[PDB]
Amino acid sequence: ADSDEITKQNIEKVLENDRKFDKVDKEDISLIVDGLIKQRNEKIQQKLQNERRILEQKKHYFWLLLQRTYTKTGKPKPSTWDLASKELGESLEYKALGDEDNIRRQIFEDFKPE
Repeated sequence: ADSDEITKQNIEKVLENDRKFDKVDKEDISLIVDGLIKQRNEKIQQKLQNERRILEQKKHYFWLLLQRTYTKTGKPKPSTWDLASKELGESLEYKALGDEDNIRRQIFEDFKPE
Protein backbone atom coordinates (compact mmCIF):
# COMPACT_ATOMS: atom_id res chain seq x y z
CA ALA A 1 0.00 0.00 0.00
CA ASP A 2 2.73 2.52 1.07
CA SER A 3 3.43 5.07 -1.80
CA ASP A 4 0.62 3.54 -4.01
CA GLU A 5 3.53 2.96 -6.46
CA ILE A 6 1.85 5.41 -8.88
CA THR A 7 -1.08 2.76 -8.88
CA LYS A 8 -3.44 5.24 -10.55
CA GLN A 9 -1.21 5.89 -13.60
CA ASN A 10 -0.13 2.21 -13.88
CA ILE A 11 -3.82 1.16 -13.72
CA GLU A 12 -4.75 4.09 -16.09
CA LYS A 13 -2.19 2.82 -18.66
CA VAL A 14 -3.99 -0.57 -18.33
CA LEU A 15 -7.41 1.27 -18.51
CA GLU A 16 -6.28 2.56 -21.93
CA ASN A 17 -7.10 -1.10 -22.89
CA ASP A 18 -4.02 -1.50 -25.16
CA ARG A 19 -4.87 2.02 -26.43
CA LYS A 20 -8.49 0.98 -27.21
CA PHE A 21 -9.88 3.67 -24.88
CA ASP A 22 -12.25 5.07 -27.51
CA LYS A 23 -15.50 3.79 -25.93
CA VAL A 24 -14.71 4.72 -22.29
CA ASP A 25 -14.86 8.32 -21.01
CA LYS A 26 -12.47 10.13 -18.65
CA GLU A 27 -14.90 9.75 -15.67
CA ASP A 28 -14.70 5.91 -15.58
CA ILE A 29 -10.85 5.92 -15.39
CA SER A 30 -10.53 8.10 -12.25
CA LEU A 31 -13.31 6.38 -10.24
CA ILE A 32 -11.88 2.84 -10.72
CA VAL A 33 -8.46 4.13 -9.60
CA ASP A 34 -9.90 5.71 -6.42
CA GLY A 35 -11.58 2.38 -5.51
CA LEU A 36 -8.34 0.41 -5.98
CA ILE A 37 -6.29 2.92 -3.88
CA LYS A 38 -8.86 2.80 -1.04
CA GLN A 39 -8.90 -1.04 -1.02
CA ARG A 40 -5.06 -1.09 -0.98
CA ASN A 41 -5.08 1.25 2.06
CA GLU A 42 -7.68 -0.99 3.81
CA LYS A 43 -5.64 -4.17 3.09
CA ILE A 44 -2.51 -2.49 4.56
CA GLN A 45 -4.44 -1.30 7.67
CA GLN A 46 -5.96 -4.74 8.46
CA LYS A 47 -2.51 -6.41 8.33
CA LEU A 48 -0.93 -3.72 10.61
CA GLN A 49 -3.71 -4.28 13.19
CA ASN A 50 -2.71 -7.99 13.35
CA GLU A 51 0.86 -6.94 14.33
CA ARG A 52 -0.58 -4.67 17.08
CA ARG A 53 -2.53 -7.57 18.72
CA ILE A 54 0.77 -9.49 19.34
CA LEU A 55 2.26 -6.35 20.96
CA GLU A 56 -0.79 -5.82 23.27
CA GLN A 57 -0.22 -9.13 25.12
CA LYS A 58 3.54 -8.44 25.57
CA LYS A 59 2.93 -4.93 26.98
CA HIS A 60 0.81 -6.41 29.81
CA TYR A 61 3.38 -9.19 30.48
CA PHE A 62 6.29 -6.70 30.53
CA TRP A 63 4.20 -4.49 32.86
CA LEU A 64 3.61 -7.58 35.04
CA LEU A 65 7.42 -8.18 35.08
CA LEU A 66 8.10 -4.52 35.92
CA GLN A 67 5.49 -4.70 38.65
CA ARG A 68 7.08 -7.90 40.05
CA THR A 69 10.56 -6.28 40.05
CA TYR A 70 9.48 -2.66 40.84
CA THR A 71 6.29 -2.95 42.95
CA LYS A 72 4.44 -0.17 44.78
CA THR A 73 6.16 -0.85 48.14
CA GLY A 74 9.04 -3.28 47.52
CA LYS A 75 11.20 -1.48 44.99
CA PRO A 76 10.33 2.10 43.81
CA LYS A 77 9.87 2.75 40.06
CA PRO A 78 13.20 4.32 38.79
CA SER A 79 13.18 7.98 37.67
CA THR A 80 15.28 7.21 34.56
CA TRP A 81 14.81 4.08 32.39
CA ASP A 82 18.62 3.65 31.89
CA LEU A 83 19.05 3.13 35.67
CA ALA A 84 16.10 0.70 35.52
CA SER A 85 17.27 -1.25 32.42
CA LYS A 86 20.79 -1.86 33.72
CA GLU A 87 19.23 -3.44 36.86
CA LEU A 88 16.20 -5.02 35.03
CA GLY A 89 17.77 -7.01 32.19
CA GLU A 90 18.30 -10.53 33.48
CA SER A 91 14.58 -11.47 33.13
CA LEU A 92 13.33 -12.60 29.71
CA GLU A 93 10.32 -10.23 29.33
CA TYR A 94 12.62 -7.18 28.82
CA LYS A 95 14.32 -9.29 26.13
CA ALA A 96 10.85 -9.90 24.55
CA LEU A 97 10.75 -6.19 23.67
CA GLY A 98 14.45 -5.96 22.61
CA ASP A 99 13.37 -5.09 19.07
CA GLU A 100 10.64 -2.76 20.43
CA ASP A 101 12.99 -0.59 22.56
CA ASN A 102 10.98 2.65 22.07
CA ILE A 103 7.83 0.88 23.35
CA ARG A 104 9.56 -0.73 26.38
CA ARG A 105 11.06 2.56 27.66
CA GLN A 106 7.76 4.44 27.28
CA ILE A 107 5.57 1.77 28.93
CA PHE A 108 8.08 1.57 31.83
CA GLU A 109 7.80 5.33 32.65
CA ASP A 110 4.05 5.15 32.01
CA PHE A 111 3.53 2.05 34.25
CA LYS A 112 2.26 4.22 37.19
CA PRO A 113 2.35 1.60 40.08
CA GLU A 114 -0.63 1.01 42.46
